[PDB]
Amino acid sequence: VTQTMKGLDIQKVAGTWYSLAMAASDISLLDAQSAPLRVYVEELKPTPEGDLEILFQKWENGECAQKKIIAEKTKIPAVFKINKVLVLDTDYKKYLLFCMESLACQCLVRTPEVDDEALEKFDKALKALPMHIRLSFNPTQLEEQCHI
Ligand SMILES: CCCCCCCCCCCCCC(=O)O
Repeated sequence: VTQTMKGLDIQKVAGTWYSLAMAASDISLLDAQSAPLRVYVEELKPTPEGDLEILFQKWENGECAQKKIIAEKTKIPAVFKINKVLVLDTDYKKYLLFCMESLACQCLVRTPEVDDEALEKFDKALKALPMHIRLSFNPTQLEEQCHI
């Protein structure tokens, strides 16, 4: 992944996000509801120290579970450690593209709407990468727990 966000201001990614689209290098990372990188971002909470707390949902044991993880800052503002989280691109107010790296990337949006522009930038960021599965969700699914 050789696309990072230059001048990323991590405080400005705070708040609500929707996992509009997901993509992975291997089908088994996203194919099942219980697939390991099938994670639905809920909210980003950057810390004063510039770490990133992530609230998300994950289908485990036949149900939609509320989850919390801290991604720690690095010397690079656009790269965090959990496994690396890279921020590819964001305009803060509509969309944010990220990857975790075996590789999974998402298109996050601020609202439960299909943002064609953001999905274009997403597919273009992926053009390069060796993705073998891509999912996207409709507005109804975006307002349900675990996008059911
Ligand atoms: C721009 C920041 C968005 C990054 C969101 C990272 C998503 C968190 C990945 C969670 C790892 C899965 C853990 C698990 O449930 O086993």
